[PDB]
Amino acid sequence: KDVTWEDIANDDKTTGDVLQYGMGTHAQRWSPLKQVNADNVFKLTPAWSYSFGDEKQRGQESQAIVSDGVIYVTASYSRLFALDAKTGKRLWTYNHRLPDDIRPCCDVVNRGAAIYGDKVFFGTLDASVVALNKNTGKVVWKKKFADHGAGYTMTGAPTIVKDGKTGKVLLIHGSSGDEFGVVGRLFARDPDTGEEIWMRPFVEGHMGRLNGKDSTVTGDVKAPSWPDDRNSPTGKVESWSHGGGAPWQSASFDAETNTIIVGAGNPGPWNTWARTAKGGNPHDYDSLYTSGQVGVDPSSGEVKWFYQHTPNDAWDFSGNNELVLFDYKAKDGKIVKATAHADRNGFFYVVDRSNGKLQNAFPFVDNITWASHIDLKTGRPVEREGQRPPLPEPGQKHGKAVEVSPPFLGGKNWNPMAYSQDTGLFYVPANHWKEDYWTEEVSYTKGSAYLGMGFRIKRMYDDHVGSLRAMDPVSGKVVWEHKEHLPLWAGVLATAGNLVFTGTGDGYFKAFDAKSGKELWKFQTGSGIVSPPITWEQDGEQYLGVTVGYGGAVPLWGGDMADLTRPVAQGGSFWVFKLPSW
Amino acid sequence: KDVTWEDIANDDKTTGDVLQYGMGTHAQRWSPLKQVNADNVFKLTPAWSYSFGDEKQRGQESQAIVSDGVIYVTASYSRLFALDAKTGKRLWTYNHRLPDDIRPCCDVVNRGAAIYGDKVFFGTLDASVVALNKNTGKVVWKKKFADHGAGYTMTGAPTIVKDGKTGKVLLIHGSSGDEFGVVGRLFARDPDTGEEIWMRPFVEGHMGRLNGKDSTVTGDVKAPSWPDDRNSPTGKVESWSHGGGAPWQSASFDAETNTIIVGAGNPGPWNTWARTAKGGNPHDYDSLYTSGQVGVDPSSGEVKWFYQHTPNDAWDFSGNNELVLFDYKAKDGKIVKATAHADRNGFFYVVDRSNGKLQNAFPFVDNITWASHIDLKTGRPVEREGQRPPLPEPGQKHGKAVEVSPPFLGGKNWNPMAYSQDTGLFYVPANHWKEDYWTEEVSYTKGSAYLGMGFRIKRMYDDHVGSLRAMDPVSGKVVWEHKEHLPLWAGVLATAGNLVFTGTGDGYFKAFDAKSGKELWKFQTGSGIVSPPITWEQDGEQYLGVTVGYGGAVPLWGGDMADLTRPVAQGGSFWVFKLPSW
Ligand SMILES: O=C(O)c1cc(C(=O)O)c2c(n1)C(=O)C(=O)c1cc(C(=O)O)[nH]c1-2
Ligand SMILES: O=C(O)c1cc(C(=O)O)c2c(n1)C(=O)C(=O)c1cc(C(=O)O)[nH]c1-2
Ligand SMILES: [Ca+2]
Ligand SMILES: [Ca+2]
Ligand SMILES: [Ca+2]
Ligand SMILES: [Ca+2]
Repeated sequence: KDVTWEDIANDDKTTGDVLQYGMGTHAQRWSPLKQVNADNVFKLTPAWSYSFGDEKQRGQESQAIVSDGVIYVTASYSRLFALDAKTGKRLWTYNHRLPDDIRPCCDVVNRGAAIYGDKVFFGTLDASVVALNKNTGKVVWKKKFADHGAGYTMTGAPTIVKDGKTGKVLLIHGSSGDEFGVVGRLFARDPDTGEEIWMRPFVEGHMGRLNGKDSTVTGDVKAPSWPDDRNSPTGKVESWSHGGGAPWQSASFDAETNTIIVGAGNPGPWNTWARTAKGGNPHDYDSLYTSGQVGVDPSSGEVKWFYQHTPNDAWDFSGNNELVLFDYKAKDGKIVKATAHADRNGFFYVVDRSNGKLQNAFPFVDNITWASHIDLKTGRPVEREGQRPPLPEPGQKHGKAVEVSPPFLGGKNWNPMAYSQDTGLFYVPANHWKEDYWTEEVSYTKGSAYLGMGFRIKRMYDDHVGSLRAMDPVSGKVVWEHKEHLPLWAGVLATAGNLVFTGTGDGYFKAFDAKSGKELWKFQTGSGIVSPPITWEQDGEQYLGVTVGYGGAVPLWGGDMADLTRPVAQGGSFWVFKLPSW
Repeated sequence: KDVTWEDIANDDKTTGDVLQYGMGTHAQRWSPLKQVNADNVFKLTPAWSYSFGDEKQRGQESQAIVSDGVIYVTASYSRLFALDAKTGKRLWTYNHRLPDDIRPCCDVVNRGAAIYGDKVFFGTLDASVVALNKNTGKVVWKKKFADHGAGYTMTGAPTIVKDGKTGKVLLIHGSSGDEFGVVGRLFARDPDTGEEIWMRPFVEGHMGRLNGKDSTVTGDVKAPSWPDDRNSPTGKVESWSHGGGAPWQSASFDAETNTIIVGAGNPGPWNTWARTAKGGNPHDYDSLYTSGQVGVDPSSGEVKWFYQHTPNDAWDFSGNNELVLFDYKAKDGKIVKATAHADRNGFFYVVDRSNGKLQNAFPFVDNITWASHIDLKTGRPVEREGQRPPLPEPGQKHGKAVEVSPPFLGGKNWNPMAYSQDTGLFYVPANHWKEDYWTEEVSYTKGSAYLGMGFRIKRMYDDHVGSLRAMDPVSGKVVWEHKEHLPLWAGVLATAGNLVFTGTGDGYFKAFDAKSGKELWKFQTGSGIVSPPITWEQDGEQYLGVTVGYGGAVPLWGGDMADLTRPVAQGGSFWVFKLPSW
């Protein structure tokens, strides 16, 4: 029974393995383990550490995968290490040869692998997907799906899913490069051959694929949501061919409706005026299928439903953060099967997963300015006056700067949130900060960044940046807050030991009490932590795993925040923690 | 009063700080701490780690030093780190700018800093000595003492001395470069200005310096132990200008007699025939002042005595391993104030530190092929029949191969031994291995290696390479042995808790019982360990620390042992360990 569909399907229930990004199909980041709890945490201790070496460091975002005592882990610069759960012995490794003309936007990171049958899977920075035998380090198949030289890569974990209609098992993966003016795409593949079953673009009017040849087209062909141009070949504006909406994070899956649930990324160029008719109003010129959660049909890759989070993303509020399936108990009576999401744009969304109908929406980060709230009968944010920054005055190649919050780095970025089955709360790794944003000149050039805006990131408050927050999904309340001097960039994990775990920027692994927020335990690993920890049972013992090594976007795009973070050291390791055997 | 001569001189007794390489002027690597002992050692646990980062890894050989609350540690590629001893937080860093064309022979490593007054001191890879303010890392002075382009470097810890006659405090340091054809030199400098007080060459007939002016000649001017050459401009064979005997490790210091006791390295080239008269006998052409232990006068830099380990070192048995100072209770009767040494050539020596006379010699490794024993009245090896390899028969471009053991890597390399004041034993980090050796052509070419020989290192035994042995210095017996699969390439620490500590090439920091040799405790750190561990007490707690990050000579010169070692991960980091509070 070596990695079957039901092992995957049951994966949030079985404490002795971890088979995918999220610790379940619902991506709840929850575990029923209680060996480690709030009265004995004070004793947690490192069991062993593995260093990735090779003189290759930079950000380490990977969530590890454990199956039958082998941790499968990914490292920067497209590597995969297979390790003995109990000792930290190395079993095998794979190194991808990386061309010299790669261009990932926000550091050479990788977020995980998937296991199915006897194979291990992961995406690579030159835009490929590789399959390896879980026992050997032997490559079984490789497919390169896009031109890296034009801006594509892959940084996110792939997932496995089963079509409840056709019976087939699929490998689901996304793509990356909104910043480079790429057309984002979603894909399905055959696990044993890596052959393209289906391909689906997420900018409105683009041509999708099915069993090898073209199929249908995403929405209307005329593409009413993007501005027309009766001079260019397409009739549409240039941005239309460089639109964006790339799903650079991972899917989530619901067996009960036979639906894939995935986020779409920000549209291209950043500038709202490249995607609005001259003269014109950026209010209903939505850049259809960008910066929202998309419901997808497993059998054909056609769009089932869609709930957009920033109708005309002027700010790069990339709206593809993760979707956790929970049971929403309205506010009195009706349990609703829902999606939950803590977006880049500062608000928390409760969406009906049966059809993408908004149920509750509210802020999770303090002083928001681009929007006052989300108008519930309409599903649309109610913006503020100067928040789409104005075009330059005649003669100026830069326009007037406006103070926005949150900044493009967001209220929360990809690092992921956990759901607690016992307390009902979502534990969100958020940040408090803002920026100056201003318009510049916009034009597309293959292999170049395609923003069209200028920016600077800066503090919001004097005493802190990172904000661990316990949010109640029905009332929209902050049950508790833990504050930190550096930003927060690690995932969170919740357990039936009444514990919350995460890592910080200055290198500690920490444990928090899940009802009150009190700091109970920390350990200094030696580099800032930017990944999601996991936990598991092994031959009767509770284990914790965290990947260590600072990186990601802050160092390269953070502004003041790059400066704060200059003294954090680089690293590259995996660490396993547990209770002393003696 | 911050770090005075009296702090340094009582350095072996003060459990509170660590001020120099060897944890005392006698280099014993002995601690009277007993908090951690043979009955409670199984609870020892990591306290914190620090990552060196910079994407700069390779071999990490440093001995940390401690005082007030701060750890000063050295890293690969010339870098110095000051760390808070309780927390591991970084206080300051100093990165030396290195040129692109340095040429260390045996990896980019450093063995430690020294300390005196308000200053820290260390050698750099472009052959310089640097002085840093202790409280911050600003540079006070820095002296480039030789040319790196011609092959000089520095890798060994400097040390601090007080000349008893003159009252003056000196900074003592050596040089490195025997494989490139250099004149090995020892230097004494003023601690506050960096100013050369004296310079002594360890090749016979070369000129010294005293107060910036030429002083005296080492030994006889005519250098009779080096072959003559009418028709040469110097009067001597070419190799006398490139003769070696560099003091690449560190001094020991005896205040009772006022003597600086150090090792001199191997002669250059390895080829015995370039240091023998055409058609003469390698015997008595000695290659004076190479591969032995030297007693030197701190006042003038002059040689007081010399004991040769290998007289015409044909094997690169670099004869400068550490010298420990101890009291030798003869065999029966006498207490001799002695030197203790475990040579690269595989013989342990015991010598009288007042006059350089041989008291005893026996083998600490098992299958020595180059010499039968050491003749106790003569002081000389009794060499075997064809163990200096023969020249190429006329027309050949390499001579025939002979099997030698130990090989140039040694029975013991630099990785120092330790002594137990309780048990009376030496704990040596030895290895069993051997090689095929043969002759090639020899020619000097500035900035390029000067061997004149071919070689191939090979295992001796199928079940183990590394051999951790407890040696009795009065009878010559191996009282206990512990065996390891990979080479042994770290230092040893000995304590009053009945314990000896060391690190292995597969990444374990280990504890053994000192009286019987049993492994009691082990922790997996992530990469191979190649540094000497220390210990110190702070706020009633006993800390252990160790530098981690595999490297050194094996992965480059090791041959079959370069391939055994291939899958051991690089790293770079410091680790501190302690007993659990509860
Ligand atoms: O739209 C994109 O196509 C794209 C890709 C990624 C990435 O692939 O990691 C980043 C982003 N977006 C992005 O906006 C960004 O702020 C972000 C930060 C991180 C990071 O790993 O810390 N990844 C990315
Ligand atoms: O003769 C020299 O001048 C020289 C220096 C060093 C060095 O400086 O590290 C090595 C050697 N010798 C040496 O023989 C060699 O065996 C060696 C091993 C190592 C080590 O760090 O791994 N260095 C040295
Ligand atoms: Ca599971
Ligand atoms: Ca983006
Ligand atoms: Ca001391
Ligand atoms: Ca040498």
